[PDB]
Amino acid sequence: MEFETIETKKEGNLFWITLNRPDKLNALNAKLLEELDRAVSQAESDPEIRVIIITGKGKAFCAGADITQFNQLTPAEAWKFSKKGREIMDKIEALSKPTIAMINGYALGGGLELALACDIRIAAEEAQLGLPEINLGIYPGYGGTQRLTRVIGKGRALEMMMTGDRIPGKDAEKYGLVNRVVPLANLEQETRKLAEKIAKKSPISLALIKEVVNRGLDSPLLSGLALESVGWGVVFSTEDKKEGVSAFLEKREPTFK
Amino acid sequence: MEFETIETKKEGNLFWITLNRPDKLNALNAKLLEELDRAVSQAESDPEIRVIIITGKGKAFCAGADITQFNQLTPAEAWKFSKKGREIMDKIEALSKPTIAMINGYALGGGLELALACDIRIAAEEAQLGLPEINLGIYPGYGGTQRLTRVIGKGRALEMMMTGDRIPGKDAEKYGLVNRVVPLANLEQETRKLAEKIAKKSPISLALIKEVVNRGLDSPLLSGLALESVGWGVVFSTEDKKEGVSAFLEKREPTFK
Amino acid sequence: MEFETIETKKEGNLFWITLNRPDKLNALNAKLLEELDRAVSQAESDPEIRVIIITGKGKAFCAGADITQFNQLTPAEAWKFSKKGREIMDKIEALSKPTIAMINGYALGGGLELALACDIRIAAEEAQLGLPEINLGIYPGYGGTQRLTRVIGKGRALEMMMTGDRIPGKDAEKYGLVNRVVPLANLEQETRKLAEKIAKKSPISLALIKEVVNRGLDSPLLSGLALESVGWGVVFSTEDKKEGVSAFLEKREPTFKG
Amino acid sequence: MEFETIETKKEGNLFWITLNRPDKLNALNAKLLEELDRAVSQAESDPEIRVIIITGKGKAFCAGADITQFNQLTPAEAWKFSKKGREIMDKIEALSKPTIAMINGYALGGGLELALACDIRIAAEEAQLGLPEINLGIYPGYGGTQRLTRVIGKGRALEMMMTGDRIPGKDAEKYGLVNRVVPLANLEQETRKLAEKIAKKSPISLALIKEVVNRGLDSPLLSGLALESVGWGVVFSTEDKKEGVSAFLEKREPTFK
Amino acid sequence: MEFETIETKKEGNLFWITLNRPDKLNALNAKLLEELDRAVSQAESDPEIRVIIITGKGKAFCAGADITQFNQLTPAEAWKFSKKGREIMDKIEALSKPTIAMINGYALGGGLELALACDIRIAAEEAQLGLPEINLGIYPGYGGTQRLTRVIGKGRALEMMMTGDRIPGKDAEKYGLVNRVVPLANLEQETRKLAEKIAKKSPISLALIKEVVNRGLDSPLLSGLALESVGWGVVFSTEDKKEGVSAFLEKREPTFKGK
Amino acid sequence: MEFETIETKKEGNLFWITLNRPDKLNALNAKLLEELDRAVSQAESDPEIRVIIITGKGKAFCAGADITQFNQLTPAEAWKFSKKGREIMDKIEALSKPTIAMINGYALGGGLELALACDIRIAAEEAQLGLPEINLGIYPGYGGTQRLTRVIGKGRALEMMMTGDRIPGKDAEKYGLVNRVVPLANLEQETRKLAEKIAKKSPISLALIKEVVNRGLDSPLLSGLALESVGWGVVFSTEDKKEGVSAFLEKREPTFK
Ligand SMILES: CC(C)(COP(=O)(O)OP(=O)(O)OC[C@H]1O[C@@H](n2cnc3c(N)ncnc32)[C@H](O)[C@@H]1OP(=O)(O)O)[C@@H](O)C(=O)NCCC(=O)NCCS
Ligand SMILES: CC(C)(COP(=O)(O)OP(=O)(O)OC[C@H]1O[C@@H](n2cnc3c(N)ncnc32)[C@H](O)[C@@H]1OP(=O)(O)O)[C@@H](O)C(=O)NCCC(=O)NCCS
Ligand SMILES: CC(C)(COP(=O)(O)OP(=O)(O)OC[C@H]1O[C@@H](n2cnc3c(N)ncnc32)[C@H](O)[C@@H]1OP(=O)(O)O)[C@@H](O)C(=O)NCCC(=O)NCCS
Ligand SMILES: CC(C)(COP(=O)(O)OP(=O)(O)OC[C@H]1O[C@@H](n2cnc3c(N)ncnc32)[C@H](O)[C@@H]1OP(=O)(O)O)[C@@H](O)C(=O)NCCC(=O)NCCS
Repeated sequence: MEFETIETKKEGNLFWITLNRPDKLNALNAKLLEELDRAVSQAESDPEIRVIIITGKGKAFCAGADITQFNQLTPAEAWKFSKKGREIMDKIEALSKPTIAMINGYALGGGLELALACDIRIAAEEAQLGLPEINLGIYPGYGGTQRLTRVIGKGRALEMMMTGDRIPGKDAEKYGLVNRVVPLANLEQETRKLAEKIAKKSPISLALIKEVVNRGLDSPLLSGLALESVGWGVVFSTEDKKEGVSAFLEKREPTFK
Repeated sequence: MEFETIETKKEGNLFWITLNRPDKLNALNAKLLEELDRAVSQAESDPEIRVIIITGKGKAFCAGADITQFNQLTPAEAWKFSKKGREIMDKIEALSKPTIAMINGYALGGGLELALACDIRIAAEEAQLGLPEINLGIYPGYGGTQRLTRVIGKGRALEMMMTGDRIPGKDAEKYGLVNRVVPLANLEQETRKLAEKIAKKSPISLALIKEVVNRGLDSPLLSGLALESVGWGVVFSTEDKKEGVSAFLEKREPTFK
Repeated sequence: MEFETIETKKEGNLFWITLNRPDKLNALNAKLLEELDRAVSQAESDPEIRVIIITGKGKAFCAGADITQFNQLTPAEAWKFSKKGREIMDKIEALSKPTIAMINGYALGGGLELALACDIRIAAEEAQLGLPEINLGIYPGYGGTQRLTRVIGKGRALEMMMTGDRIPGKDAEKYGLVNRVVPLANLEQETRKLAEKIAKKSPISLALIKEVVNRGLDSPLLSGLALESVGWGVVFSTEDKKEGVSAFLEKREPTFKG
Repeated sequence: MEFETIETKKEGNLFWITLNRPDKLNALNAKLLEELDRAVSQAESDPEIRVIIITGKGKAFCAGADITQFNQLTPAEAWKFSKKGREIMDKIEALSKPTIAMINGYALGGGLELALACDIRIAAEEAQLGLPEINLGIYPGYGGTQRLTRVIGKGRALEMMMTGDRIPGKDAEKYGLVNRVVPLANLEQETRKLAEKIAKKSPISLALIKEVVNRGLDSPLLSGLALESVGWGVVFSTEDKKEGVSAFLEKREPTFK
Repeated sequence: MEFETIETKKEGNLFWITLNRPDKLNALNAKLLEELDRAVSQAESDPEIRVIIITGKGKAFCAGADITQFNQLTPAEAWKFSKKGREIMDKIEALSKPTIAMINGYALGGGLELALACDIRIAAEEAQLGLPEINLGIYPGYGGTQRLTRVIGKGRALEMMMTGDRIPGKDAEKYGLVNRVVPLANLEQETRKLAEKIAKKSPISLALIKEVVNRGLDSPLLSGLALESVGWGVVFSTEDKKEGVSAFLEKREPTFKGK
Repeated sequence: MEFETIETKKEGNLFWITLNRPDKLNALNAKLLEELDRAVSQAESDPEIRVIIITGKGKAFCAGADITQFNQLTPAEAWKFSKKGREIMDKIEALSKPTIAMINGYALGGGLELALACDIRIAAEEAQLGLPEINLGIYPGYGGTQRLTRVIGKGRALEMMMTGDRIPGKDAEKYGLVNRVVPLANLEQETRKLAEKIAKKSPISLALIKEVVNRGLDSPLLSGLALESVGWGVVFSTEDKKEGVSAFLEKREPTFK
């Protein structure tokens, strides 16, 4: 309910998670990652919640991992540290409920890596995005080497990771790093409209779409197609499917409960 | 050569398959899938045919699939239903001859899934594309969860499948969902020009290209590269290679029989 | 360092490899492939070199490959010839040091395949890229069928391979085949700028980024992620990491000496 | 349903396909492969058939592909010939009904590839198995390079393919190439006993087991697991599940109608 | 630390988890899974623990998933139920510390799937193992369709899942389903011997071995090899490596402390 | 021709590589690895050589990497060291000519990893095999964690790697770690017999089998099968295939030139 480093708001079917360390530009530290994990678990457990939005308080969405940790890591501890925080990102990606990253400002390092773990990214024009970990003599340790490459392609991902350069929102849109950009002033509203569209749909169909997409993409195409087919069987069994098929024939809007 | 729900036309080495249920916006039903399957096998079997083109009659390319069994399908029958329909799409994808989807209008749900099975998509500016299965409380069941994701990336494919929203032709082109958009008035001409270029080329080279590209993409890069090299040996044995090489060396336009 | 078909130039920590057969539009032949292999081996061996840039002399980056032998190859010999040339491309892709293809002109057939093996591509607006092998009754045999498809997607790669038509640099940028295009007049300057930015960074971190990205991309995502995490432990053992973390805490600019 | 090179017999819910070219040791020619394809399709569509068993007439199971075809083919035709035959094997492997190869004798080259395509292999002690294609200056072309390697491991597979040496049934059992070996005199009864036990189970459960095993094995373990879980949801909607669960609850034998 | 359905015992470096529902042959119910989960998380958290052993009290290791659950589930609920239970098995498989299944008797369905999630299996000759889920009109839903097939091969895994027939310990050993079998009377001794050998090794090296083997097996061979190499970097940073290499050069016995 | 740490002998078609550091049980130092690489590359390039055999001088096959190298390595140097040595193993594995490891005695750590890189392993009953790296506070770094677990299975491989314990020849054979075990006194003759058999066969066919098997095993099955088919194309172009098929048809022994 109440957290040191984040704020949570339940708004009907919408769960809003705001990173709340604005003095440190929402830098991810051990506590914030622990709290973000809990919040996301809360949301997944609570059947009122249908869509989760992550955003940042103030100027930054997230400026990265908290560097103060780093000077006292053994290599073996560094491995475990990277794996631990990255596993929080992996949980978010595998969530059975849709997730949106609303990028209001800087999304750098750990910050962009969190955004990459969400299903959909919507950014402000004023947002700046990057993986500046190479500037510290290291490299992205929260999934960025895998997720950025897959999203914008190897050449652009390598140039961003090797130089550490930030790109503007409009460039992120161009490369497909974010689904679209809008002025900061329109961001909350554009995000709310998307989330509310999704929050109307069948929770079970949404969970199956995510499972089938995520698991299928990692597999050979025939194995992903087989997963899609078997899952279609499961969705077909549901009350929301019945509601949906009957709303269509009766020319009304379905209520997917 | 004579069908209830489709029309076929052989023009030289071009084979045109037109979905023909314009009153239902060319919606896919049991009968249409069965005929499409037969038409494609004939085209693949006919040695005069070098390129296949699939398009729709009327306002739509294909606006969806019939919902008329969905009341008498058990979950297990729904699994087999999904698989049976999708496997026809897989057969088009795996044809030894180039296929082009000429998207003249709505390409929605099953219809977009069919277009995604073709090698190349050319669309009309006026075309609308999407996967609205979520609106019925189900999800795409003819390969959309796998092929859309792979073509436009996960962020945009998830947004499209979770909202059900249609996108105009020009957005499809921006996202790489179609190769080109042109005004509907120039669609048949643009398509024909492409088809005619490909039909000039060695059928055996085209067949090997499709095999190594499709099979190689699903493998580790070194395995796909090994497939490319061994196929290169095969294409080097061909009559069209001898013609092609000696045509260039003797400064002459080659004829590929 | 004295080669027949290529020129090599060491400029600080930058190594420039220029294909040098302008009369034949820098066409790849057995000799050029052999020298390029040797030059790239040299660059990788030399600890003063941080970044390798490949480019072409004259109007072409690389306009194709030598077709002279093609009418005298057996199918089994053709398989081996394909494998031999392509393995030099694979070697460039797997290099421990960042590679940039500076595409100044025609990049066709083998020439596009060479560019595809580099980490990053920067092209002139004037450049034209294509795989016209289909026009000889064959198909790309130095990795194009795999690499182009992965880069610009199946639909556009198949159209390019099936028709054999070239695309302008602006289209290549739109498809993601190159990172960006600039006017040819500004191409060297823009490439040097990128190379110099990369050459300032930790060589061990750059080597780890390439290994993790290349190997991770070929695996299921969890396996790529596991590779990224273990690699992070290796990057934390370096002096460059100590320097970079120091520098950030002391609000000063790091110097990555290696 | 009446064939030249094969005999088909339906015994209750068992479908027996017996290769019938005893003079040529059941060697696979274009006609046999054509008829085998038609026979398996026939069995799969017939809802009375639950289990398919493939065996050979006379002393051999199958002594390979027919070598009289080989010296006619160009290299491009040889690629298409390999693909054509092997795709029939693939279809057998992908069948929604359980398949058993009853290896009564010689299973060499194409014949071993045919056996590898089935779900389960039972052989006679007297059976000899191998891939002697290298003795013709070629190598296995109907899947042996892939299926044998996966079944008996690379070391033993490479030794067999590089030497062309045959192994006895007992060695095949030891290496896991067959499930069981029994004297030829007991082979039909051992096979019948296995087929009858399988024929009693839920056909839908058996179809889902095969799909999730075959597709799952080809995927990353998490994708295979996800496929197993969605399939479990489909199997829970079946009438045979209701029967089976109540039978354990009621301490009575179940009947899978 | 005190559980309704399991017993946990911490003998030095070793953590023994014993399934404790002998009247129902250690059948997995929702409570047992929750408790097993907690116990495995505990052992994982605790640096004093180096090796985890799982076994069953009584006649059976584990006779299956509690079938009384299965009556009420909609297809969607059944999907979720499979995934939830199987995700616990996944967690055991992915644990950073070595796990041994000590299979003292019946390992059926859920029971065998639990065994398959452990790193190493040692069984009594007297043990019976199988996946009898097909007898209930269903199929293995806690990972058996994927893990059994990968361990004993597709032919025999299909035969086992399609027939539901159980196999004796010695057949399990022949197929590679267990590492070895010994008489039940020597089973605890054989298991302790193995566990104590592993427990004296570098914890960081063992954690890396498991990560590299598990992640590498699921990848193309070159990617797994890449992961092996980069991990070698990490293991060469440890105090235990210095000790081990020192000990060999000095022709003496190393003591690994896992700093 | 002449090396410091290995001996080589060319007998007809066979090339024998004998590790020659018997005072250190053939432990792999930088020098031995460099010379082994050079010898296998020479053998690959020499058209007279058809089969390569690797064996050890004295008591041992090979007792692993030379441990005197290890306390000089930094972590980043250790990464590099692993990759360098293992890439020599990779090269042996991918060689275009058949390789046999004749395991005369101890094959531990790097020695077992070297044996695992060869196509076929024949061991003496007296041979002891293992991966005792864990005994040194490290783990296998020349590919053992991947190759051993693919060959004998995860449970047996994890137990050997975690305990460091050695197994005798006969258990190696049980596990499929070696093809065959014979007494040391018969080992050279058993190895020679196998080698001479393989050296009779088509060099091009043997190269294609190795490429198709190694690359195919690493792929989804359908991609492996596609590779086998196109390769069959290439092997049908060879003089040796013409000789083999016409030899069989002409009822005579083939001579594979
Ligand atoms: C984002 C940026 C471009 C614009 O910020 P700016 O206007 O320079 O203001 P700062 O971000 O320096 O100031 C905000 C505070 O948060 C801190 N902060 C920012 N990112 C941080 C991180 N990843 N970890 C810990 N602290 C961080 C700053 O050091 C500063 O703290 P201080 O003023 O109390 O010392 C700038 O912060 C930048 O250079 N980023 C470096 C931060 C970073 O960690 N980059 C690597 C991410 S892996
Ligand atoms: C199978 C085996 C070793 C038995 O040998 P055997 O006991 O001497 O019996 P035969 O060789 O007389 O075989 C019986 C008949 O079947 C034929 N036959 C066997 N395998 C055949 C094949 N793969 N293709 C065509 N015909 C075949 C023989 O030519 C012979 O016919 P004939 O009596 O009209 O001349 C032997 O037949 C053999 O070597 N077959 C070839 C197997 C092979 O190469 N398979 C690879 C498939 S590409
Ligand atoms: C293991 C087995 C062969 C032992 O047979 P047995 O020695 O006659 O023992 P019982 O059948 O009396 O079983 C002992 C008790 O444990 C219970 N039990 C055993 N396995 C169970 C399971 N998977 N779910 C629920 N309860 C189970 C039995 O119902 C019985 O309960 P009761 O004594 O309160 O009536 C038998 O319990 C069995 O067949 N279980 C497997 C169930 C199955 O088909 N699949 C597993 C699904 S994951
Ligand atoms: C194989 C072994 C059991 C045989 O024992 P043995 O018959 O007593 O023979 P020794 O131990 O005396 O070995 C003979 C010589 O080879 C040396 N040697 C053996 N394996 C070696 C290795 N991997 N690296 C360096 N030297 C090695 C020994 O140190 C000894 O040298 P010395 O006589 O000059 O001191 C034992 O030598 C051994 O355990 N070796 C280490 C194996 C290993 O851990 N390999 C993996 C390393 S990464």
